[PDB]
Amino acid sequence: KIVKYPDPILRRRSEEVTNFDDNLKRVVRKMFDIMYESKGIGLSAPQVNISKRIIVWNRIFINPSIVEQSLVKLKLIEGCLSFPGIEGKVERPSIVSISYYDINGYKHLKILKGIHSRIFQHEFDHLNGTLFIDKMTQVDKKKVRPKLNELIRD
Ligand SMILES: CCCC[C@@H](CNNC[C@H](CCCC)C(=O)N[C@@H](CCCCN)C(=O)Nc1ccccc1)C(=O)N[C@@H](CCCCN)C(=O)Nc1ccccc1
Ligand SMILES: CCCC[C@H](CN(O)C=O)C(=O)O
Ligand SMILES: [Co+2]
Repeated sequence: KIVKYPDPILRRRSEEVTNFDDNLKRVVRKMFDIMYESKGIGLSAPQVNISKRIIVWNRIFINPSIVEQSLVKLKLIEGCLSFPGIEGKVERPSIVSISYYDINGYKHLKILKGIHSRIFQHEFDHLNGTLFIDKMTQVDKKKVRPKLNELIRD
């Protein structure tokens, strides 16, 4: 199961992974399993109730950072596994420059674009307690407000 807004776990700052061992491997496999089951394109650890800096998608990014971006930004409609039935436009840089660690603890530097850039940014935010509604266009926010209220109500 995936945790839903407005659960407060989603609002915490996830903690850096320090042990790149067997627990980590198990946690990451669990994340993939849950992701495949939910037919998600990606998943962050907080969304399965683990407050650790881990993101996966269909590879693995541990303790990621985003450290630069294109001038070009665009709005794309996003959904989020933590917000059933909710969609809206989010403006983000087209291209981002990132760093992260792999399952063995080696550091990697990468530039992401297109779809990977988008997914990565959305998931990265989860690790910081930031949710896509926080960054949604004012118009789409309003359109989705009644539905957010209902999510809060249950
Ligand atoms: C209804 C207005 C659509 C406005 C469009 C704005 N610019 N879209 C450009 C993107 C290019 C991908 C960005 C890296 C595009 O061409 N999107 C296609 C779907 C691409 C599928 C990739 N597996 C799209 O929205 N096509 C479409 C077809 C028919 C009607 C409406 C839209 C947009 O935000 N599309 C959304 C999908 C909307 C789902 C339909 N209910 C989108 O591409 N979001 C998204 C992209 C990448 C990661 C996460 C989310
Ligand atoms: C725009 C990112 C989509 C990721 C979302 C899952 N999710 O909320 C990841 O954080 C999905 O697969 O639909
Ligand atoms: Co999400």
